[PDB]
Amino acid sequence: SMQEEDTFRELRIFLRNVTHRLAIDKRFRVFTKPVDPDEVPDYRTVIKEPMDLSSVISKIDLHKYLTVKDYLRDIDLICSNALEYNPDRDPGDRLIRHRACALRDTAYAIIKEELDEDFEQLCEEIQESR
Repeated sequence: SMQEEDTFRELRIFLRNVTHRLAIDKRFRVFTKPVDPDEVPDYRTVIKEPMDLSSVISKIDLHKYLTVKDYLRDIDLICSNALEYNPDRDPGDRLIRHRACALRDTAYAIIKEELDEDFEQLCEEIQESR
């Protein structure tokens, strides 16, 4: 349907705008790019599914998100990976964990404020029809 394609275009516009807000926030700079495997060689041994905001943007543009919940699962993963990899008492680890939690809380708060519930339901019903 043209109506269905329009819906997913509106979704991608919305997700890009949310992700941009997160990516320009100074607190979340550490989450904007993939962890560099030459810099942190053990990261991909600990973290099975890396995720970062540049990868999220690429997924939006490659039509990988058909619902808001699918997007939020990747926000969850950015947060959970950070908590898993940086668990220690050290202030540097505590700072990363605080920022990871703030990233997730901020994303959910933006979506709660701005997402029309019938729009997400429509995205879900289209997704479930294909």
